[PDB]
Amino acid sequence: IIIATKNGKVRGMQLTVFGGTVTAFLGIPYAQPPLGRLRFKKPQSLTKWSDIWNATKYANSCCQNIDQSFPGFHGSEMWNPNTDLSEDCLYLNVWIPAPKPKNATVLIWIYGGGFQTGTSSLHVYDGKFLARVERVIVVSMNYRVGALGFLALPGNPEAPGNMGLFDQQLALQWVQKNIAAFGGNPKSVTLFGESAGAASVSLHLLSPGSHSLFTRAILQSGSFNAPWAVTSLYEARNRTLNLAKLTGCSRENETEIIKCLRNKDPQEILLNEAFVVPYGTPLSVNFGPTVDGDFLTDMPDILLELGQFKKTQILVGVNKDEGTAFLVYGAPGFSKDNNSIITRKEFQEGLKIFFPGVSEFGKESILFHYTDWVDDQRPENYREALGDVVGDYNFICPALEFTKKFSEWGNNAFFYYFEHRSSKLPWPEWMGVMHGYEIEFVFGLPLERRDQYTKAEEILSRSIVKRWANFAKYGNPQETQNQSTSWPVFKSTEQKYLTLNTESTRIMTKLRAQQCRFWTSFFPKV
Ligand SMILES: *[C@@H]1O[C@H](CO[C@@H]2O[C@@H](C)[C@@H](O)[C@@H](O)[C@@H]2O)[C@@H](O[C@@H]2O[C@H](CO)[C@@H](O)[C@H](O)[C@H]2NC(C)=O)[C@H](O)[C@H]1NC(C)=O
Ligand SMILES: CCCCN[C@@H](Cc1c[nH]c2ccccc12)C(=O)NCCCC1CCCCCC1
Ligand SMILES: *[C@@H]1O[C@H](CO)[C@@H](O[C@@H]2O[C@H](CO)[C@@H](O)[C@H](O)[C@H]2NC(C)=O)[C@H](O)[C@H]1NC(C)=O
Ligand SMILES: *[C@@H]1O[C@H](CO[C@@H]2O[C@@H](C)[C@@H](O)[C@@H](O)[C@@H]2O)[C@@H](O)[C@H](O)[C@H]1NC(C)=O
Ligand SMILES: *[C@@H]1O[C@H](CO)[C@@H](O)[C@H](O)[C@H]1NC(C)=O
Ligand SMILES: *[C@@H]1O[C@H](CO)[C@@H](O)[C@H](O)[C@H]1NC(C)=O
Ligand SMILES: *[C@@H]1O[C@H](CO)[C@@H](O)[C@H](O)[C@H]1NC(C)=O
Repeated sequence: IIIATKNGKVRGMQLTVFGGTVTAFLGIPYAQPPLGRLRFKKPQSLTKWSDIWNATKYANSCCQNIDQSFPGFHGSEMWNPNTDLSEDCLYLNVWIPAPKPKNATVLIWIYGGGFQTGTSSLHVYDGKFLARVERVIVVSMNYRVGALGFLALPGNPEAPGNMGLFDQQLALQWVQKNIAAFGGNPKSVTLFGESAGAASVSLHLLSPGSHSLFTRAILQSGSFNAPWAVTSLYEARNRTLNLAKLTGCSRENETEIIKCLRNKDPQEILLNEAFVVPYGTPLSVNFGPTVDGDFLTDMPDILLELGQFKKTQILVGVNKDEGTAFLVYGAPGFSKDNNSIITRKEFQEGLKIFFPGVSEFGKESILFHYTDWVDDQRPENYREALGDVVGDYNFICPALEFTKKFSEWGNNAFFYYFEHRSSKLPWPEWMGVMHGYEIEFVFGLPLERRDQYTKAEEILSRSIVKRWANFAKYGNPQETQNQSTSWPVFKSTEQKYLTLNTESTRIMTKLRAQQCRFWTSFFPKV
């Protein structure tokens, strides 16, 4: 229960899971805390320690703004940090099976949160279930988000950008140098992550400095080519400058601006973070990944287009109702507390809220493609169209387009379509299979019979956990034993994908074909 790592000894605790035992090491540091002179700069390597580090409770989450749009509502506070915020937050967790394995496949979790929110300590990211049931090692890390994590004055190492991504990269390095001690195979490592986490995994596939730190990759409702995932260098400047005047730190020696930003208090930096976007949307990414010339050598859509990425297998997928969650954070006429029937005019105003800097014609073109009903009199028509608009634009079509382009360079790719709504889901029914609500199935939570998941859900989670582990171990997401529908590879020709649900696992072709031609060919032009 003590492990000797490159930098010192760490003590963990033993857990009782499913009449078995999993060893957890919660909150191992992987970098010098980025305080003081180090705020905004790349993570610096951790140097030796004395004693036995006591890795028995989750560490501090990184500084971030909390979602207080629904106080006391579990559906949204389940995503708020469940641990003290602090700039001193660069820590990671390890869950190894007991008895200690010998050469276990490592699964590495990167959480989402629009690059502004997130912590590895959330209940639905607990890795003990996967360690128990599939005997993989599970690793998750905290990385700097928002301005502390992605503030950029490009080239200037005082705030170069992509620091949070470099946090992640530094944890991957740590698994490379230390996981064998824990019983893990450094040579068999799968990144997986969700939303902004998944966009992070995709960018690790492009970033040469990560190519040797993992082998395979899983992307859950996310990819770098999503319209929210990369901040432009034009915008990155506009936004750190807007933070400078907002804290009365405007200068002209650009370095003296950063030094001034280093004497502000985290919450005063947290505070003015919100208003840097001229017109915000529920999908706004105030401070995000930039083309920094260090982590990202070029605009990523071009690296993808030109085959410049790690050649390996990918598992990619999205949920049926990605877009609904965001409607109740700004869309007029919407609420988690009713069925949110809106009218044609409320829909049009909702586009103004989701596509603010977009021409009158572009918004008219969105309405035209999504409002040609079978059925004019259906009252939910506009309500469902605006959910689909946001979901297809922000998640589904980019995940599909990433998967085509990646597979066109010869690697195996597997696409799923999660369409089960969780029986415990706290948001209303009209919101459907929401953004984020497959994580708990991936992580094995329905396997706890003691927490009110239907039996169908238990089996579904059990099959998903198997398929995910078989992808991690063997590059092939099959469940080979219980006579399950085979999961075909995704090719740019066929475009076969696998649906995931409790009734029927079907193989279908060309998800959202007509919707995605609009988004990824026509719409980028207006
Ligand atoms: C569904 O609810 C929305 C919004 O919820 C209401 O907002 C509060 C102000 C209060 O009235 C609560 O009971 C609700 O939760 C309704 O949107 C409101 O609708 C009318 C006009 O459409 C008006 O009171 C407000 O302008 C709207 N809300 C705004 C501007 O935020 C909507 O009407 C409800 N629809 C159905 C079918 O129940
Ligand atoms: C000026 C406002 C900034 C909005 N910054 C987003 C962060 C974010 C979380 N995720 C994302 C995915 C893509 C792009 C951005 C984000 C924010 O806070 N949006 C509010 C809605 C958050 C939802 C609702 C709860 C459950 C569903 C998932 C998260
Ligand atoms: C870039 O950010 C600048 C601030 O540096 C924004 O300028 C403001 O824009 C809004 C309206 O769009 C107003 O508050 C003011 O008219 C602008 N302020 C100043 C000082 O000019 C600007 O909007 C952003 N650039 C865009 C949107 O193209
Ligand atoms: C680190 O942990 C040591 C071992 O803790 C022992 O076991 C745990 C489960 C508790 O029951 C604790 O009270 C036991 O002593 C401690 O002895 C030691 O003081 C700790 N040191 C630091 C610096 O945290
Ligand atoms: C673990 O497996 C790798 C190949 O994936 C092998 O090279 C390595 O020597 C093994 N290490 C063990 C069994 O300790
Ligand atoms: C101020 O800018 C100059 C170049 O414009 C640079 O040499 C100097 O380092 C900056 N100030 C500080 C304190 O570094
Ligand atoms: C296969 O089926 C059995 C029940 O017959 C079930 O208990 C087991 O968990 C299933 N395995 C997987 C990997 O789904």
